[PDB]
Amino acid sequence: HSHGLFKKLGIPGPTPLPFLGNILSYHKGFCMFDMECHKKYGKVWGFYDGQQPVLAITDPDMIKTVLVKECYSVFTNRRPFGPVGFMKSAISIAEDEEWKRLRSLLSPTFTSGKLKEMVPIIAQYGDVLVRNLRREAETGKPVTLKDVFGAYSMDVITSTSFGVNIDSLNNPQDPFVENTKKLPFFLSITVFPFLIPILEVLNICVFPREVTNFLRKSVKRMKEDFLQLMIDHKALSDLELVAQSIIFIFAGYETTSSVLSFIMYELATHPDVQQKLQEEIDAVLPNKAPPTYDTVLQMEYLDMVVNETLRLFPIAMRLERVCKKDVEINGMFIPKGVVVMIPSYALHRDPKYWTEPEKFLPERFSKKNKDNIDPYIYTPFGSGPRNCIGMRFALMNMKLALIRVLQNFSFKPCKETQIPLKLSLGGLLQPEKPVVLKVESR
Amino acid sequence: HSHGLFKKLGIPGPTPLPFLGNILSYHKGFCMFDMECHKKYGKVWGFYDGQQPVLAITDPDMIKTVLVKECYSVFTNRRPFGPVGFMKSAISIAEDEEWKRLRSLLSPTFTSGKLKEMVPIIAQYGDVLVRNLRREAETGKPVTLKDVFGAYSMDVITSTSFGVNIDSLNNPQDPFVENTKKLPFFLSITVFPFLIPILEVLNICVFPREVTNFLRKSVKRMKEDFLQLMIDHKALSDLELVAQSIIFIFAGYETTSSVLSFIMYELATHPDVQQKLQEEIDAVLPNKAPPTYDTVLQMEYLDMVVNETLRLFPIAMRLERVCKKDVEINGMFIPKGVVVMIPSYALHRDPKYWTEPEKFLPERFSKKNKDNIDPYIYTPFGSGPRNCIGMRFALMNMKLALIRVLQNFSFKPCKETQIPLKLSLGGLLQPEKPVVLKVESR
Ligand code: HEM
Ligand code: HEM
Repeated sequence: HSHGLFKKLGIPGPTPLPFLGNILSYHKGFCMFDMECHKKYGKVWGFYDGQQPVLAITDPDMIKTVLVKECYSVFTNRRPFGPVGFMKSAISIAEDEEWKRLRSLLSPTFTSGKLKEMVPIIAQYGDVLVRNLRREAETGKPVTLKDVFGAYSMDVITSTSFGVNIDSLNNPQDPFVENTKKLPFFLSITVFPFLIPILEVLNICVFPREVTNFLRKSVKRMKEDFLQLMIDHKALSDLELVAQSIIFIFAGYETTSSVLSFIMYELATHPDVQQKLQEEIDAVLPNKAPPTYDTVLQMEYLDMVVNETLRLFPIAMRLERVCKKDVEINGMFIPKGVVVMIPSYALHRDPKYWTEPEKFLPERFSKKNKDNIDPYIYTPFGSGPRNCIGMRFALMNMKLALIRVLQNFSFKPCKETQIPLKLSLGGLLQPEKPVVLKVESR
Repeated sequence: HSHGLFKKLGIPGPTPLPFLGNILSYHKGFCMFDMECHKKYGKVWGFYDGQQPVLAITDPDMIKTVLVKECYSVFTNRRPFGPVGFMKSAISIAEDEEWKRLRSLLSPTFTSGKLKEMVPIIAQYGDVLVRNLRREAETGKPVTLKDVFGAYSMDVITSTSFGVNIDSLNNPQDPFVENTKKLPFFLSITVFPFLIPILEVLNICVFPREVTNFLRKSVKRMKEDFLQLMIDHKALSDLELVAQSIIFIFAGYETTSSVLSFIMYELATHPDVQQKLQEEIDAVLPNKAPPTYDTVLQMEYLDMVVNETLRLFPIAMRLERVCKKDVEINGMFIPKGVVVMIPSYALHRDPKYWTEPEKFLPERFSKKNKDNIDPYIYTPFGSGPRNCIGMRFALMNMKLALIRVLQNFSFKPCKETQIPLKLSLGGLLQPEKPVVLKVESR
């Protein structure tokens, strides 16, 4: 029974229930649970995911110790979760020297240079995006952003990772769109993690095996974008190749479509921001010119908008590292096996660092005020050697979509639209109700 | 499915069955399974304990790489087994830096110096041993060695680890003898290791919890022999103290009584060895003199006898290390998570290194022939930084018993006695039928 651990270390925290730990307190969302705990306990506090002790830390210096300085030595790995199957080879799930190998093997794939060659191809789908939107916009009818954005981000990730060029909203039949489209239980495997090994020997996997096979076969026909870069330490393997691609599609799809939805909601409810953004796009790109790599990096306000949205909606919600060994960081003892958690969502809406945390104010990120922003408070992409390897790609992909979408259209709230936007209470950062706006042509 | 692993590495081995792996081949004893595999596959071979791949290695240079050179870096830990509970803190079960701490904290307790202070107290029980034996011997009746030896080794371990002086064969009521005396399922948790975490969260433990409590309480009344040495890196803890003692009693009891039984069986079936041993004891210790520390270390033949018995009956049977990371030792790749196993029993009865391996011949260990004996073939106490920490104590304890027993008695086979001795087919090196001999007074 490890439920005495925090009270044995003098660390405050909500009293756990037996077996359950604190998970019942997730009933309002664990983001709301983190903020509440931050408010009532201060800088450090402990709670239990079933029998798993989790130490929340909010000190910026502690966060850097954990994310940067002591990462290879102590805090290398995320929380084991599963059942996972062959996806244990995925970089985001791999541990210690295996993760190190995959990070070293995958780093050159996510440089500025490979992104600059990807901008022309991902631009092709900005243009389909505008057409499908123009259609759903000419309907005069409120549009579901997650359906045109979910089609776009889909369209992008497949061609950048396998070169397959499809319009998911209009060729909804290509087996590659089919397979890729397919991708309550979480609640249970946190209070019953002793059951993960059972699901593992039963071939049970949270990733649909029905699909996975399709991919490993699609890789072999390509064996003679992301796939080539990997095909072209010790070298990667065939099945390893597939696990990494699967992680990329998940990352490319649900993050991008969700964030874009969040962006457009903020732009619709702040018309002045939307206009100012469009004026910047129109000045850098006269007469609806084609977005390019070098152009995107000149749009400061566009950058300020994405950053402030990511402040309000950091889709990772929490960063986590498992403590591999007894250690004493910044003046407190962390025992082996505790999960150290950085509550980014709560840190991004903390009044200690943010005046009016709940308002959407891109100027917090202006060249004037950006300097006052602590990189271990504001961590939408994490930090240290295990940060979001696709951060530059994600921002380019979102920005290229935003540019082309705003060059052609404006976004107003509908009688439908949920204002204020509410967040889903699940385990993913997404709107409760889908975002829908009036889209007018410029 | 990891059942293709060995055939994927080019490593021969018996074809596994699904889920079961090779465990059905344990039906004749896994010692017999190791010898058979050694005979049909050669120096290296792989098999599966359910889904756990095990690589058997017999090359002396490979064995040293695994046991000595690469121990801290790769092969630090034994196979996880359980459910274990608080006994995960026991040194023999602990892993990586925790094991390192306990090994460093326990090493000074097992020196020559602490043994020399223990010889007088453990001598007191050689004398009870002779009395209870004399009684069971004056019965004229065949004697069950494991009952007088099991009482002695019991009597020794309790006073050397808690100072409690009892005659287990005649004060069979003292709560300390009671509790300590109390200490099919193995078959199941090797083909269902995915069930160990379940038994863990159910407080289920292979070590009777009914007992364990008694001990941790007996430690606190002593908190104000082994216990003091520990009470008297980072310092040890109270519960940690108890887990280590429990390991010592298991080690002190079943190893010593079993080996002594094996010894006396060999001495009874080789009267010339027994006599020659008694002549040595009588010359070093005239007129049934008291065995002492310095005296024991002068009895070369006594030493040769124990060593040859340990060759025939190495109670550990196998040494094991888990491979912590992909490595390539002595010209072959070992993947992470494989259990590397040294089949000591089979290596001790291999004709490559042993002329007439099945005969009991103490002269193999004579100062003449001892030099030709490879320390990575003959490994009754293992090797490297994780070897048997109580080896010197075990040999002294056995030898002091043997000396006093042979000074007073001789041991002949009975109509009962099982000749040839057969080995139990369980998971412990012990006689099938208990050893019983005629014991005559000298
Ligand atoms: C707005 C979009 C995205 C955001 C906000 C985001 C954020 C994050 C965060 C916060 C982490 C954990 C970092 C940490 O623990 O310190 C992470 C990990 C990761 N991200 Fe992203 N991500 C995004 C999109 C992407 C995309 C599009 C890809 C690839 C196509 C990607 C690839 C990864 C990988 C592979 C990891 C695990 C890295 C490792 O363990 O070495 N991400 N991301
Ligand atoms: C004839 C008697 C004994 C024999 C043949 C024996 C043999 C062994 C062997 C073969 C190992 C594993 C070594 C390896 O993996 O390299 C071992 C481990 C160990 N032995 Fe013994 N043993 C005996 C008695 C004892 C006694 C009496 C004690 C203590 C009271 C003891 C304490 C230990 C411990 C604590 C370990 C685990 C060490 C670690 O993991 O650091 N042994 N023993």
